[PDB]
Amino acid sequence: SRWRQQWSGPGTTKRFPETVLARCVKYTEIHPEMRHVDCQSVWDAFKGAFISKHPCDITEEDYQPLMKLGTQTVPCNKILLWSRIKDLAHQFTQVQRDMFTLEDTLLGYLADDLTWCGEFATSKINYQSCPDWRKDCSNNPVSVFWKTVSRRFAEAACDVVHVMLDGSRSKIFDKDSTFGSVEVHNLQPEKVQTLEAWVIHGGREDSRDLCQDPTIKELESIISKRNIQFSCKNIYRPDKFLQCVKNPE
Ligand SMILES: NC(=O)c1ccc[n+]([C@@H]2S[C@H](COP(=O)(O)OP(=O)(O)OC[C@H]3O[C@@H](n4cnc5c(N)ncnc54)[C@H](O)[C@@H]3O)[C@@H](O)[C@H]2O)c1
Repeated sequence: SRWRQQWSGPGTTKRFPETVLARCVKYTEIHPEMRHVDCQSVWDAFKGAFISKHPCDITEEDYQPLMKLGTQTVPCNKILLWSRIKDLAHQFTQVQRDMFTLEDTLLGYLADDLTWCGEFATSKINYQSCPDWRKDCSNNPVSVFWKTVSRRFAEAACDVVHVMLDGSRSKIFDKDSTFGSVEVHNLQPEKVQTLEAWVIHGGREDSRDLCQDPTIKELESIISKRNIQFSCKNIYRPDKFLQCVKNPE
């Protein structure tokens, strides 16, 4: 458009509509329980959330239509959260197939690793640039999507929730993360009894107990205040943790 400003973030991912549709079909092919879903309606509601809208004023209410159509019941006691250890978290749920990350749900599978935005009063997707959360604005279509769906996934969890955390990082638990700033605060104390952390070892540092780390202690404190118990395990050898998950016989 004639009035469209430059943003600092990458533009909408190449072939976005077509990638979303193909993913919706693919997901429902592999997951027979979701075949009631009309993928054209799914796309049309996703689109309705952000096109013709200034992409610094996107709200949770904008995505409500998408949320309704994406309604999915996962077994609430088989939930895996994670923070900066994507590869191992999803390798885990590929093998232990009764456990679920957000990206194993429909809505999460669709949006995984994609960028998108539009512009006020146009029907056009902006392929040139999109708002960066830091340099531009926080209420952008991508950020608002993930905080909305991450809240609802956490709200649905029950009994024992597991979180996988990256032990090679400087801040093993990080307040400024989806886990740290959305999910820990929206687990329901009525439904959830325990949050169990799995700290995955790697990188340079020599082998020590990482459940004694200052960020883990901070985490323990944050969740205790919410009246939910905390547990923590070291996973020293990720290599052999998958081997005995995938072949316990
Ligand atoms: N808001 C988002 O941009 C976003 C994007 C993708 C996924 N998610 C949420 S975060 C949650 C787990 O991640 P986290 O707890 O570490 O939260 P985060 O905000 O630190 O990470 C989210 C995203 O940041 C992105 N990112 C991380 N590091 C970099 C980086 N160094 N350069 C560019 N992008 C980066 C990457 O796409 C990652 O998936 C995941 O399951 C989803 O529910 C949020």
